Amino acid sequence: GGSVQIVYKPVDLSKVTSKCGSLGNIHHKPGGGQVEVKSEKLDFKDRVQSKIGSLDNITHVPGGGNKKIETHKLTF
Amino acid sequence: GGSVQIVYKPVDLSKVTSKCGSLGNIHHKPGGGQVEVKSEKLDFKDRVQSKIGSLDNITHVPGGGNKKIETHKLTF
Amino acid sequence: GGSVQIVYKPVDLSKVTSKCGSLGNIHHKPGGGQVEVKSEKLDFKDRVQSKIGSLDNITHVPGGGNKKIETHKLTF
Amino acid sequence: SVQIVYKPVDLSKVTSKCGSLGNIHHKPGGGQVEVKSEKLDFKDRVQSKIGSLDNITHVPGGGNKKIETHKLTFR
Amino acid sequence: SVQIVYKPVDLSKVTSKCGSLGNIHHKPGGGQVEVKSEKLDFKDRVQSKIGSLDNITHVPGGGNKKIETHKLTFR
Amino acid sequence: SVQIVYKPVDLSKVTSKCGSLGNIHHKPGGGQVEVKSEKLDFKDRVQSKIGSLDNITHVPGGGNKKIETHKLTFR
Repeated sequence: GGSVQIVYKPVDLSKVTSKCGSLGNIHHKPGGGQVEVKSEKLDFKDRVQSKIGSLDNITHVPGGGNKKIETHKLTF
Repeated sequence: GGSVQIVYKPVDLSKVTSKCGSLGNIHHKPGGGQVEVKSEKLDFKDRVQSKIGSLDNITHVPGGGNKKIETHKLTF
Repeated sequence: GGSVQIVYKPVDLSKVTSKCGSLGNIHHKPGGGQVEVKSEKLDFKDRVQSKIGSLDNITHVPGGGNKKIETHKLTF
Repeated sequence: SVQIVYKPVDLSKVTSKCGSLGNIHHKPGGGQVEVKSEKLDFKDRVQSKIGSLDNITHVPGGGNKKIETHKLTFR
Repeated sequence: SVQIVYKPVDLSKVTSKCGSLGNIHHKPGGGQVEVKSEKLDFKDRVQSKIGSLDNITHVPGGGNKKIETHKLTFR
Repeated sequence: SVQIVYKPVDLSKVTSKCGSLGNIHHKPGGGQVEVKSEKLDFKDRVQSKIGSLDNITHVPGGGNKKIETHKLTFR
């Protein structure tokens, strides 16, 4: 007769990904030969940042966040 | 007769991922040869940051967080 | 008779990805030969940033985040 | 009637003289050696050799090979 | 009637004289050597050799090879 | 009637004299050597050799090869 059949059957197989920062790099034998600083006085004051012959790897990742809002609704 | 059949069967196989920071890197034999600082006096005052021949790996990750809001609703 | 059949069956297999920053690089034996700074006096004041013979890798990633909003609705 | 005389003769020599043979070194003189090294940096393999007087012989070859095949077929 | 005389004779010589043979060194003189090195940097393989007097012989070859094939077929 | 006399004679010589043979060195003199090196940088392979007096002999070749084929076919 008036048979009603409903199949609410969605499928979800997605991917949300974020790759932020320093990923998969290769640093092979870095470094300088000779660094020489000769003086008579070093006078650093009031927010001095000094680097002599150093190797730095810095990474700031304030972002890279994911979000996923998904709703479903079957009204009758 | 007027029979009703409802199959509310959503399937969810998703992935929410975040890879933030420093992942998978390769550092092979870093470092400088010779670093020499010769003076008569070193005078550092009031927020002096000094690096001489050092190797730093720094990482800040204030983000990289995931969020997933999913609602379902069947009304008859 | 008046048989009603409905099949609400979408499929999702998408991908949302973000690769931000420094990925997959190759640095092979970087570094200068000789760096020499000979002076009478070094006087740094009031927000001085000095680099002598250093190797820096810096990475800021304030963004790179994903967002995914998806709704479904079967009204009858 | 058939008659066969298969009599080869062989007196060959296969000689190899490889290297330092028969030399004469009458009072050789090594000098004075000094090696002062400081503040060095090596990032890979190193092979060092220091000395005053030296005799080296290296013979990776000098090998003999001899083949010989005889064959007498009848009918 | 058939008569065959297969009688080869061989007195060959295959000689190899490779290297430093029969030399004379009468009072050779090595000098004084000094090596001062500072603040060096090597990022790969190093092969150093310091000396005063030196005799090197290297013979990667000098090998003999001899082949010989006899064959006597009948009918 | 048939008569065959296969009688080759061989007295050959295949000689090789490669290298430094029969030399005379009467009182050779190496000088004084100094090497001062500072603040160097090498980023790849290095091969150094310092000396005062030197004799090198390198013989990568000098090998003999001898082939010989005999054959006596009948009918």
